Amino acid sequence: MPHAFKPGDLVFAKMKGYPHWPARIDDIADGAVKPPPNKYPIFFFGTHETAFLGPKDLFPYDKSKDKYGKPNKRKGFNEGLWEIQNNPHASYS
Ligand SMILES: Cc1cc([C@@H]2CCCN2S(C)(=O)=O)no1
Repeated sequence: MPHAFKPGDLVFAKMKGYPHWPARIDDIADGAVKPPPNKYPIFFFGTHETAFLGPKDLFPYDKSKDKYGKPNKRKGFNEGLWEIQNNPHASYS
């Protein structure tokens, strides 16, 4: 049975106006800015951008990859597909 989301989990994350996007739940470094309540820090592969999202916009990657893991015209998306498949827990800083 599913647990709550935790740092390191792999997802497709949905933002308004963008396709479901390969991403991970990030940790928060000591001294770093914390997300709002009920929000997680999402790192988006390919773009390497961070936004704060709740579970309604988070699709676990294993279940969802057949549907959402296909190339997209959008900037950074196909780099992002490589990262989530090949080195999803690397430093991209
Ligand atoms: C992670 C992380 C944060 C830091 C900074 C700089 C030195 C002390 N800290 S802090 C202000 O206590 O977060 N080092 O590693």
